[PDB]
Amino acid sequence: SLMYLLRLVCFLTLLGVTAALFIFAVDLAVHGLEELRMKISRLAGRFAGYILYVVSGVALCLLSTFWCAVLSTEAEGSGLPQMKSILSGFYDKMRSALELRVLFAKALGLICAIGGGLPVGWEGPNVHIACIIAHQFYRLGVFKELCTDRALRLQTLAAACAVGLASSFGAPLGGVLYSIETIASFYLVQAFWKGVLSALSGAIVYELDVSRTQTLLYAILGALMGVLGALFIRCVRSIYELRMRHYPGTNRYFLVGVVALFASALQYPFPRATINDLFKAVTELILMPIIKFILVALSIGLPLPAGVFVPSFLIGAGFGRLYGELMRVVFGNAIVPGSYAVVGAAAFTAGVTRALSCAVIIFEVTGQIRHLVPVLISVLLAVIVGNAFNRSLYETLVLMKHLPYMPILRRDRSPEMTAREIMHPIEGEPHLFPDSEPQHIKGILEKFPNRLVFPVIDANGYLLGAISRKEIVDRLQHVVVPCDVSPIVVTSYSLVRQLHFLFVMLMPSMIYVTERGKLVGIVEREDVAYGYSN
Amino acid sequence: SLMYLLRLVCFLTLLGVTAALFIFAVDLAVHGLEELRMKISRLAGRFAGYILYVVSGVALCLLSTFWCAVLSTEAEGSGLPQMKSILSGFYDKMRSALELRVLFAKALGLICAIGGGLPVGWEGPNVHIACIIAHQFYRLGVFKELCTDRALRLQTLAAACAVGLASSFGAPLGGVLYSIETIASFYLVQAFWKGVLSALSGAIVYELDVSRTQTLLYAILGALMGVLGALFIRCVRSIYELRMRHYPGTNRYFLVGVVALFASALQYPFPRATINDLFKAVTELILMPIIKFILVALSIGLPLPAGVFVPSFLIGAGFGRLYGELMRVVFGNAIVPGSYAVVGAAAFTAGVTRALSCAVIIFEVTGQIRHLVPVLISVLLAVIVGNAFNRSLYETLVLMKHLPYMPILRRDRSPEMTAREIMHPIEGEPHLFPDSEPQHIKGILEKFPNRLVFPVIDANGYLLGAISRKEIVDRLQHVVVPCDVSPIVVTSYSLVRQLHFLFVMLMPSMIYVTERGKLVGIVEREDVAYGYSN
Ligand SMILES: [Cl-]
Ligand SMILES: [Cl-]
Ligand SMILES: [Cl-]
Ligand SMILES: [Cl-]
Repeated sequence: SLMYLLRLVCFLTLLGVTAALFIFAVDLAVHGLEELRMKISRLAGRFAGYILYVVSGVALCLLSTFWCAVLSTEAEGSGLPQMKSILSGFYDKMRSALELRVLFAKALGLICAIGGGLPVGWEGPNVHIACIIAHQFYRLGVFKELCTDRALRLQTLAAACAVGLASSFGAPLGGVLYSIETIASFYLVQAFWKGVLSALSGAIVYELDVSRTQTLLYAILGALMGVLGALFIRCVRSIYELRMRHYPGTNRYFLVGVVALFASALQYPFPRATINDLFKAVTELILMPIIKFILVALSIGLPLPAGVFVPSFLIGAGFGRLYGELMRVVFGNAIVPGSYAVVGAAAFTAGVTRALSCAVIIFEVTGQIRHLVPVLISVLLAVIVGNAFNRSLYETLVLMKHLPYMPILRRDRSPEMTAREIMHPIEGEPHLFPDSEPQHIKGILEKFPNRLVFPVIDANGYLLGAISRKEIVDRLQHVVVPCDVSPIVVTSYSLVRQLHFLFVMLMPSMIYVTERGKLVGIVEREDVAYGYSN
Repeated sequence: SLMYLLRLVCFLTLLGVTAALFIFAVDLAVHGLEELRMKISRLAGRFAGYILYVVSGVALCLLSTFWCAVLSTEAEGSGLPQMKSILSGFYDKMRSALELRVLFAKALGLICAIGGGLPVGWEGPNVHIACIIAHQFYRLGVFKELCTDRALRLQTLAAACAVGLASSFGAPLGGVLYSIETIASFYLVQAFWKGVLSALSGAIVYELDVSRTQTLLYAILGALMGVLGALFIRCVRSIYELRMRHYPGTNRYFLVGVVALFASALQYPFPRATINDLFKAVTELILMPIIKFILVALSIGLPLPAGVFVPSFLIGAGFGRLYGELMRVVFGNAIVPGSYAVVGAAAFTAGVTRALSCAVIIFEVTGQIRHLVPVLISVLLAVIVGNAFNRSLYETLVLMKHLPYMPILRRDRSPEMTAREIMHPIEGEPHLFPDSEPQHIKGILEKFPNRLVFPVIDANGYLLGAISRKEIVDRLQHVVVPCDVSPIVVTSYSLVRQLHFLFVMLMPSMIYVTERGKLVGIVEREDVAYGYSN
């Protein structure tokens, strides 16, 4: 009752601190690696001082993809998608991505990616870090139970996400709120205090405008921005999947290197610096966001650590400024172009991310929160509109990268299909009897290794359910039944539209199929969920 | 896929508008009924002018409890608790509370309760109203499906709650956020856009400070304030249940009338007026909150419409001023007593409510949001602290008023009890066979009216599951099987700690018990849930 609370409080505070502490050191290393890169250039002549900027830039992007390659390639990409996977009920399958060795390929990869001048964020990679740190704490005795308990692991790993995100924006509430909107499929309300706690912990560590209600024109920008967020997620997937289908098997540095070079040159006539400046209220700005629209969409498909929030913040603000200026003329001096860049930055990340929180994030960061209402409506419209065309950039990344993700159905399965159509016959799948002697049960045990549940039926087999390992292995250490596991059994005529639901809510690995009482078939979780596996 | 969205969008917008519109009329009717009451007094002499204030005050409190009595006594109390019940999976049981007649006893009762000078809020009653309005639209053809669909009814009735709350605070985000924290057990992330939409709609209708980081002392106030919130919920229940156990069956006006009179007198040496004043930073203030602490606790037990948010706002601010003054002297002029009243009002409502959102609500209302961090920590401590002693005032109210509420277990059932201990034997419960002729099935149908599912088994009965009414009644209109319903079946050794879970997540009315394959018993949802029913 109290040892319960103090255990949990201890964990979340020790997580939140060392999460926002680690991310501070990531940030600290990015601000140094950039200034090094700058010294190299200013020490040589002006002509060569420019090329030594580009050369150093490619080099650090090559070192970035190298870190992933030499340590853990599971550290490539955002990380949020890879996590959305785990919290979806595939912790047993994706447990590999949370290994300590992946923390290094993420945090070394990120420092070098942003260092080398890639148009690449840290929101994703950052959430990924926090989870691995939270997973390491799980290794201490006092905290091990926190992972064991299915329910308690969900809620804690979610707090890792919160502190991961909230540290990326330096906005504690903005963070936790964005967290529940994206990693979660559904959300246990209990966790909200656990996620806030772990976020404020890191805020304390890290402690060591006006938009007129001419809203109608803001909502018009909200609508358009949804359509542009749609196009963005559409671009990411299409630019990506034409590298896989066509020109496939291009390897690492030549790919990353071209984008690094191409980037440093495509930005010849041109981070948190630009933003605040468009937010100030005072040609060559038409190309700015359009170039970065393409450049970023391309870059997050790269085999290296890549977030998307701070980049999309720029792309929005830029479009918001182009709108805020094209409205400056049509409606008079009364229109302020600055406030349209604010609604712009918020609505576009809300187009691409689908997080209504981006409205709160822009407030918490530098925003004064004059009025949410205008910003909150245009952020919403962007979701409703972009929610029509596309799936969320994260969900699309899940498809795009082929990650087991419970809430999307297999491309090849109708919700009308009966469990019978997809179930795996019981004859080939392992099963146990009460009558089968100790001499028997050793057989299945070794011939089906890794099996944790054994379905137990009589002759003319009828349903029960015994464990494998805790009991059978320990009931063997003397030389059956009673059982200890209740499986979610389902009748053979129950269809996918309802198997899929049990998989998302109950989150099991297997569902038993009942035909007239007899155990006739198991349905794997791989049989319904859009799961890449591999 | 578009007719889907536009239907939903049309519903939420037409709900949100008319919800915040109806609540505006309630608010408008309270501001007049109070001014009438004031005219009556100032027309007579000064001596009598005071007694005519009290007499009018009692009268309107009597008329308040009368409205509930003469229309629908289901309109007594908060309403949120009554709703928390519905959204918990008891919509079929508590449907009566959403009847149109109950909207009148709610909104008339409330106008007269606050008019008569009761220390009584509108947050609860207000959420109740919005649901009944939402429920009425449900009757229109285009919207009826929105209620039919189990999942889509949840999400929309949740949006009623959001626009209900958000309007009660005039803080859209604060409202929807407080909503997910309290009505919901878990929360489908989909709804968040539906709730925001329905809230901003009513915001558009309704459109027609500094806390230093001396936070340590704010956290010490957060700690204490949780303990006071605990005592507050402890008081509500104990003052209530001593009226039921002792002096039981006291009826209506004498009860309501004594509290009306007693109140108007107990406040002899003393709403949104006081608040802003303590928030301004510039004996007889020690008694103020303590009197109202008792007075309010007592009043929300009364048989009439009674919210608790705005009253608790006062009680906190008061205690926060008492603290902010006792800190004024101990730490010097550098301490500002005003900002401690703000953290005070937020932390105490966060004590009683357990909503971390009160932090955001205080910001959104008049708050400028200088920094959340100090306020957001103290609001969280208050929850972690009061979360130790007590259950949330709403959950405690659910116990206190004996309402079916899925997530609390029956007072008399251990999670260790096997489903076999609690299951109802299948012989006494209705069942069907494939062999039983049309002459047979007419029997069960009429002798067990109101039955919707019929468990279907063979001779030596083995599990399947047929509907009752859609099929059997229509398959009778010609003079069996195949089945059309899949029931959540569970083995006889599966225990309550896991029946209870299935009831909360899957939200079914019944669970079938499997003993060696044979259907041996039904477990009603009334067998596990702490459900008073009646
Ligand atoms: Cl990715
Ligand atoms: Cl970022
Ligand atoms: Cl109540
Ligand atoms: Cl209120």
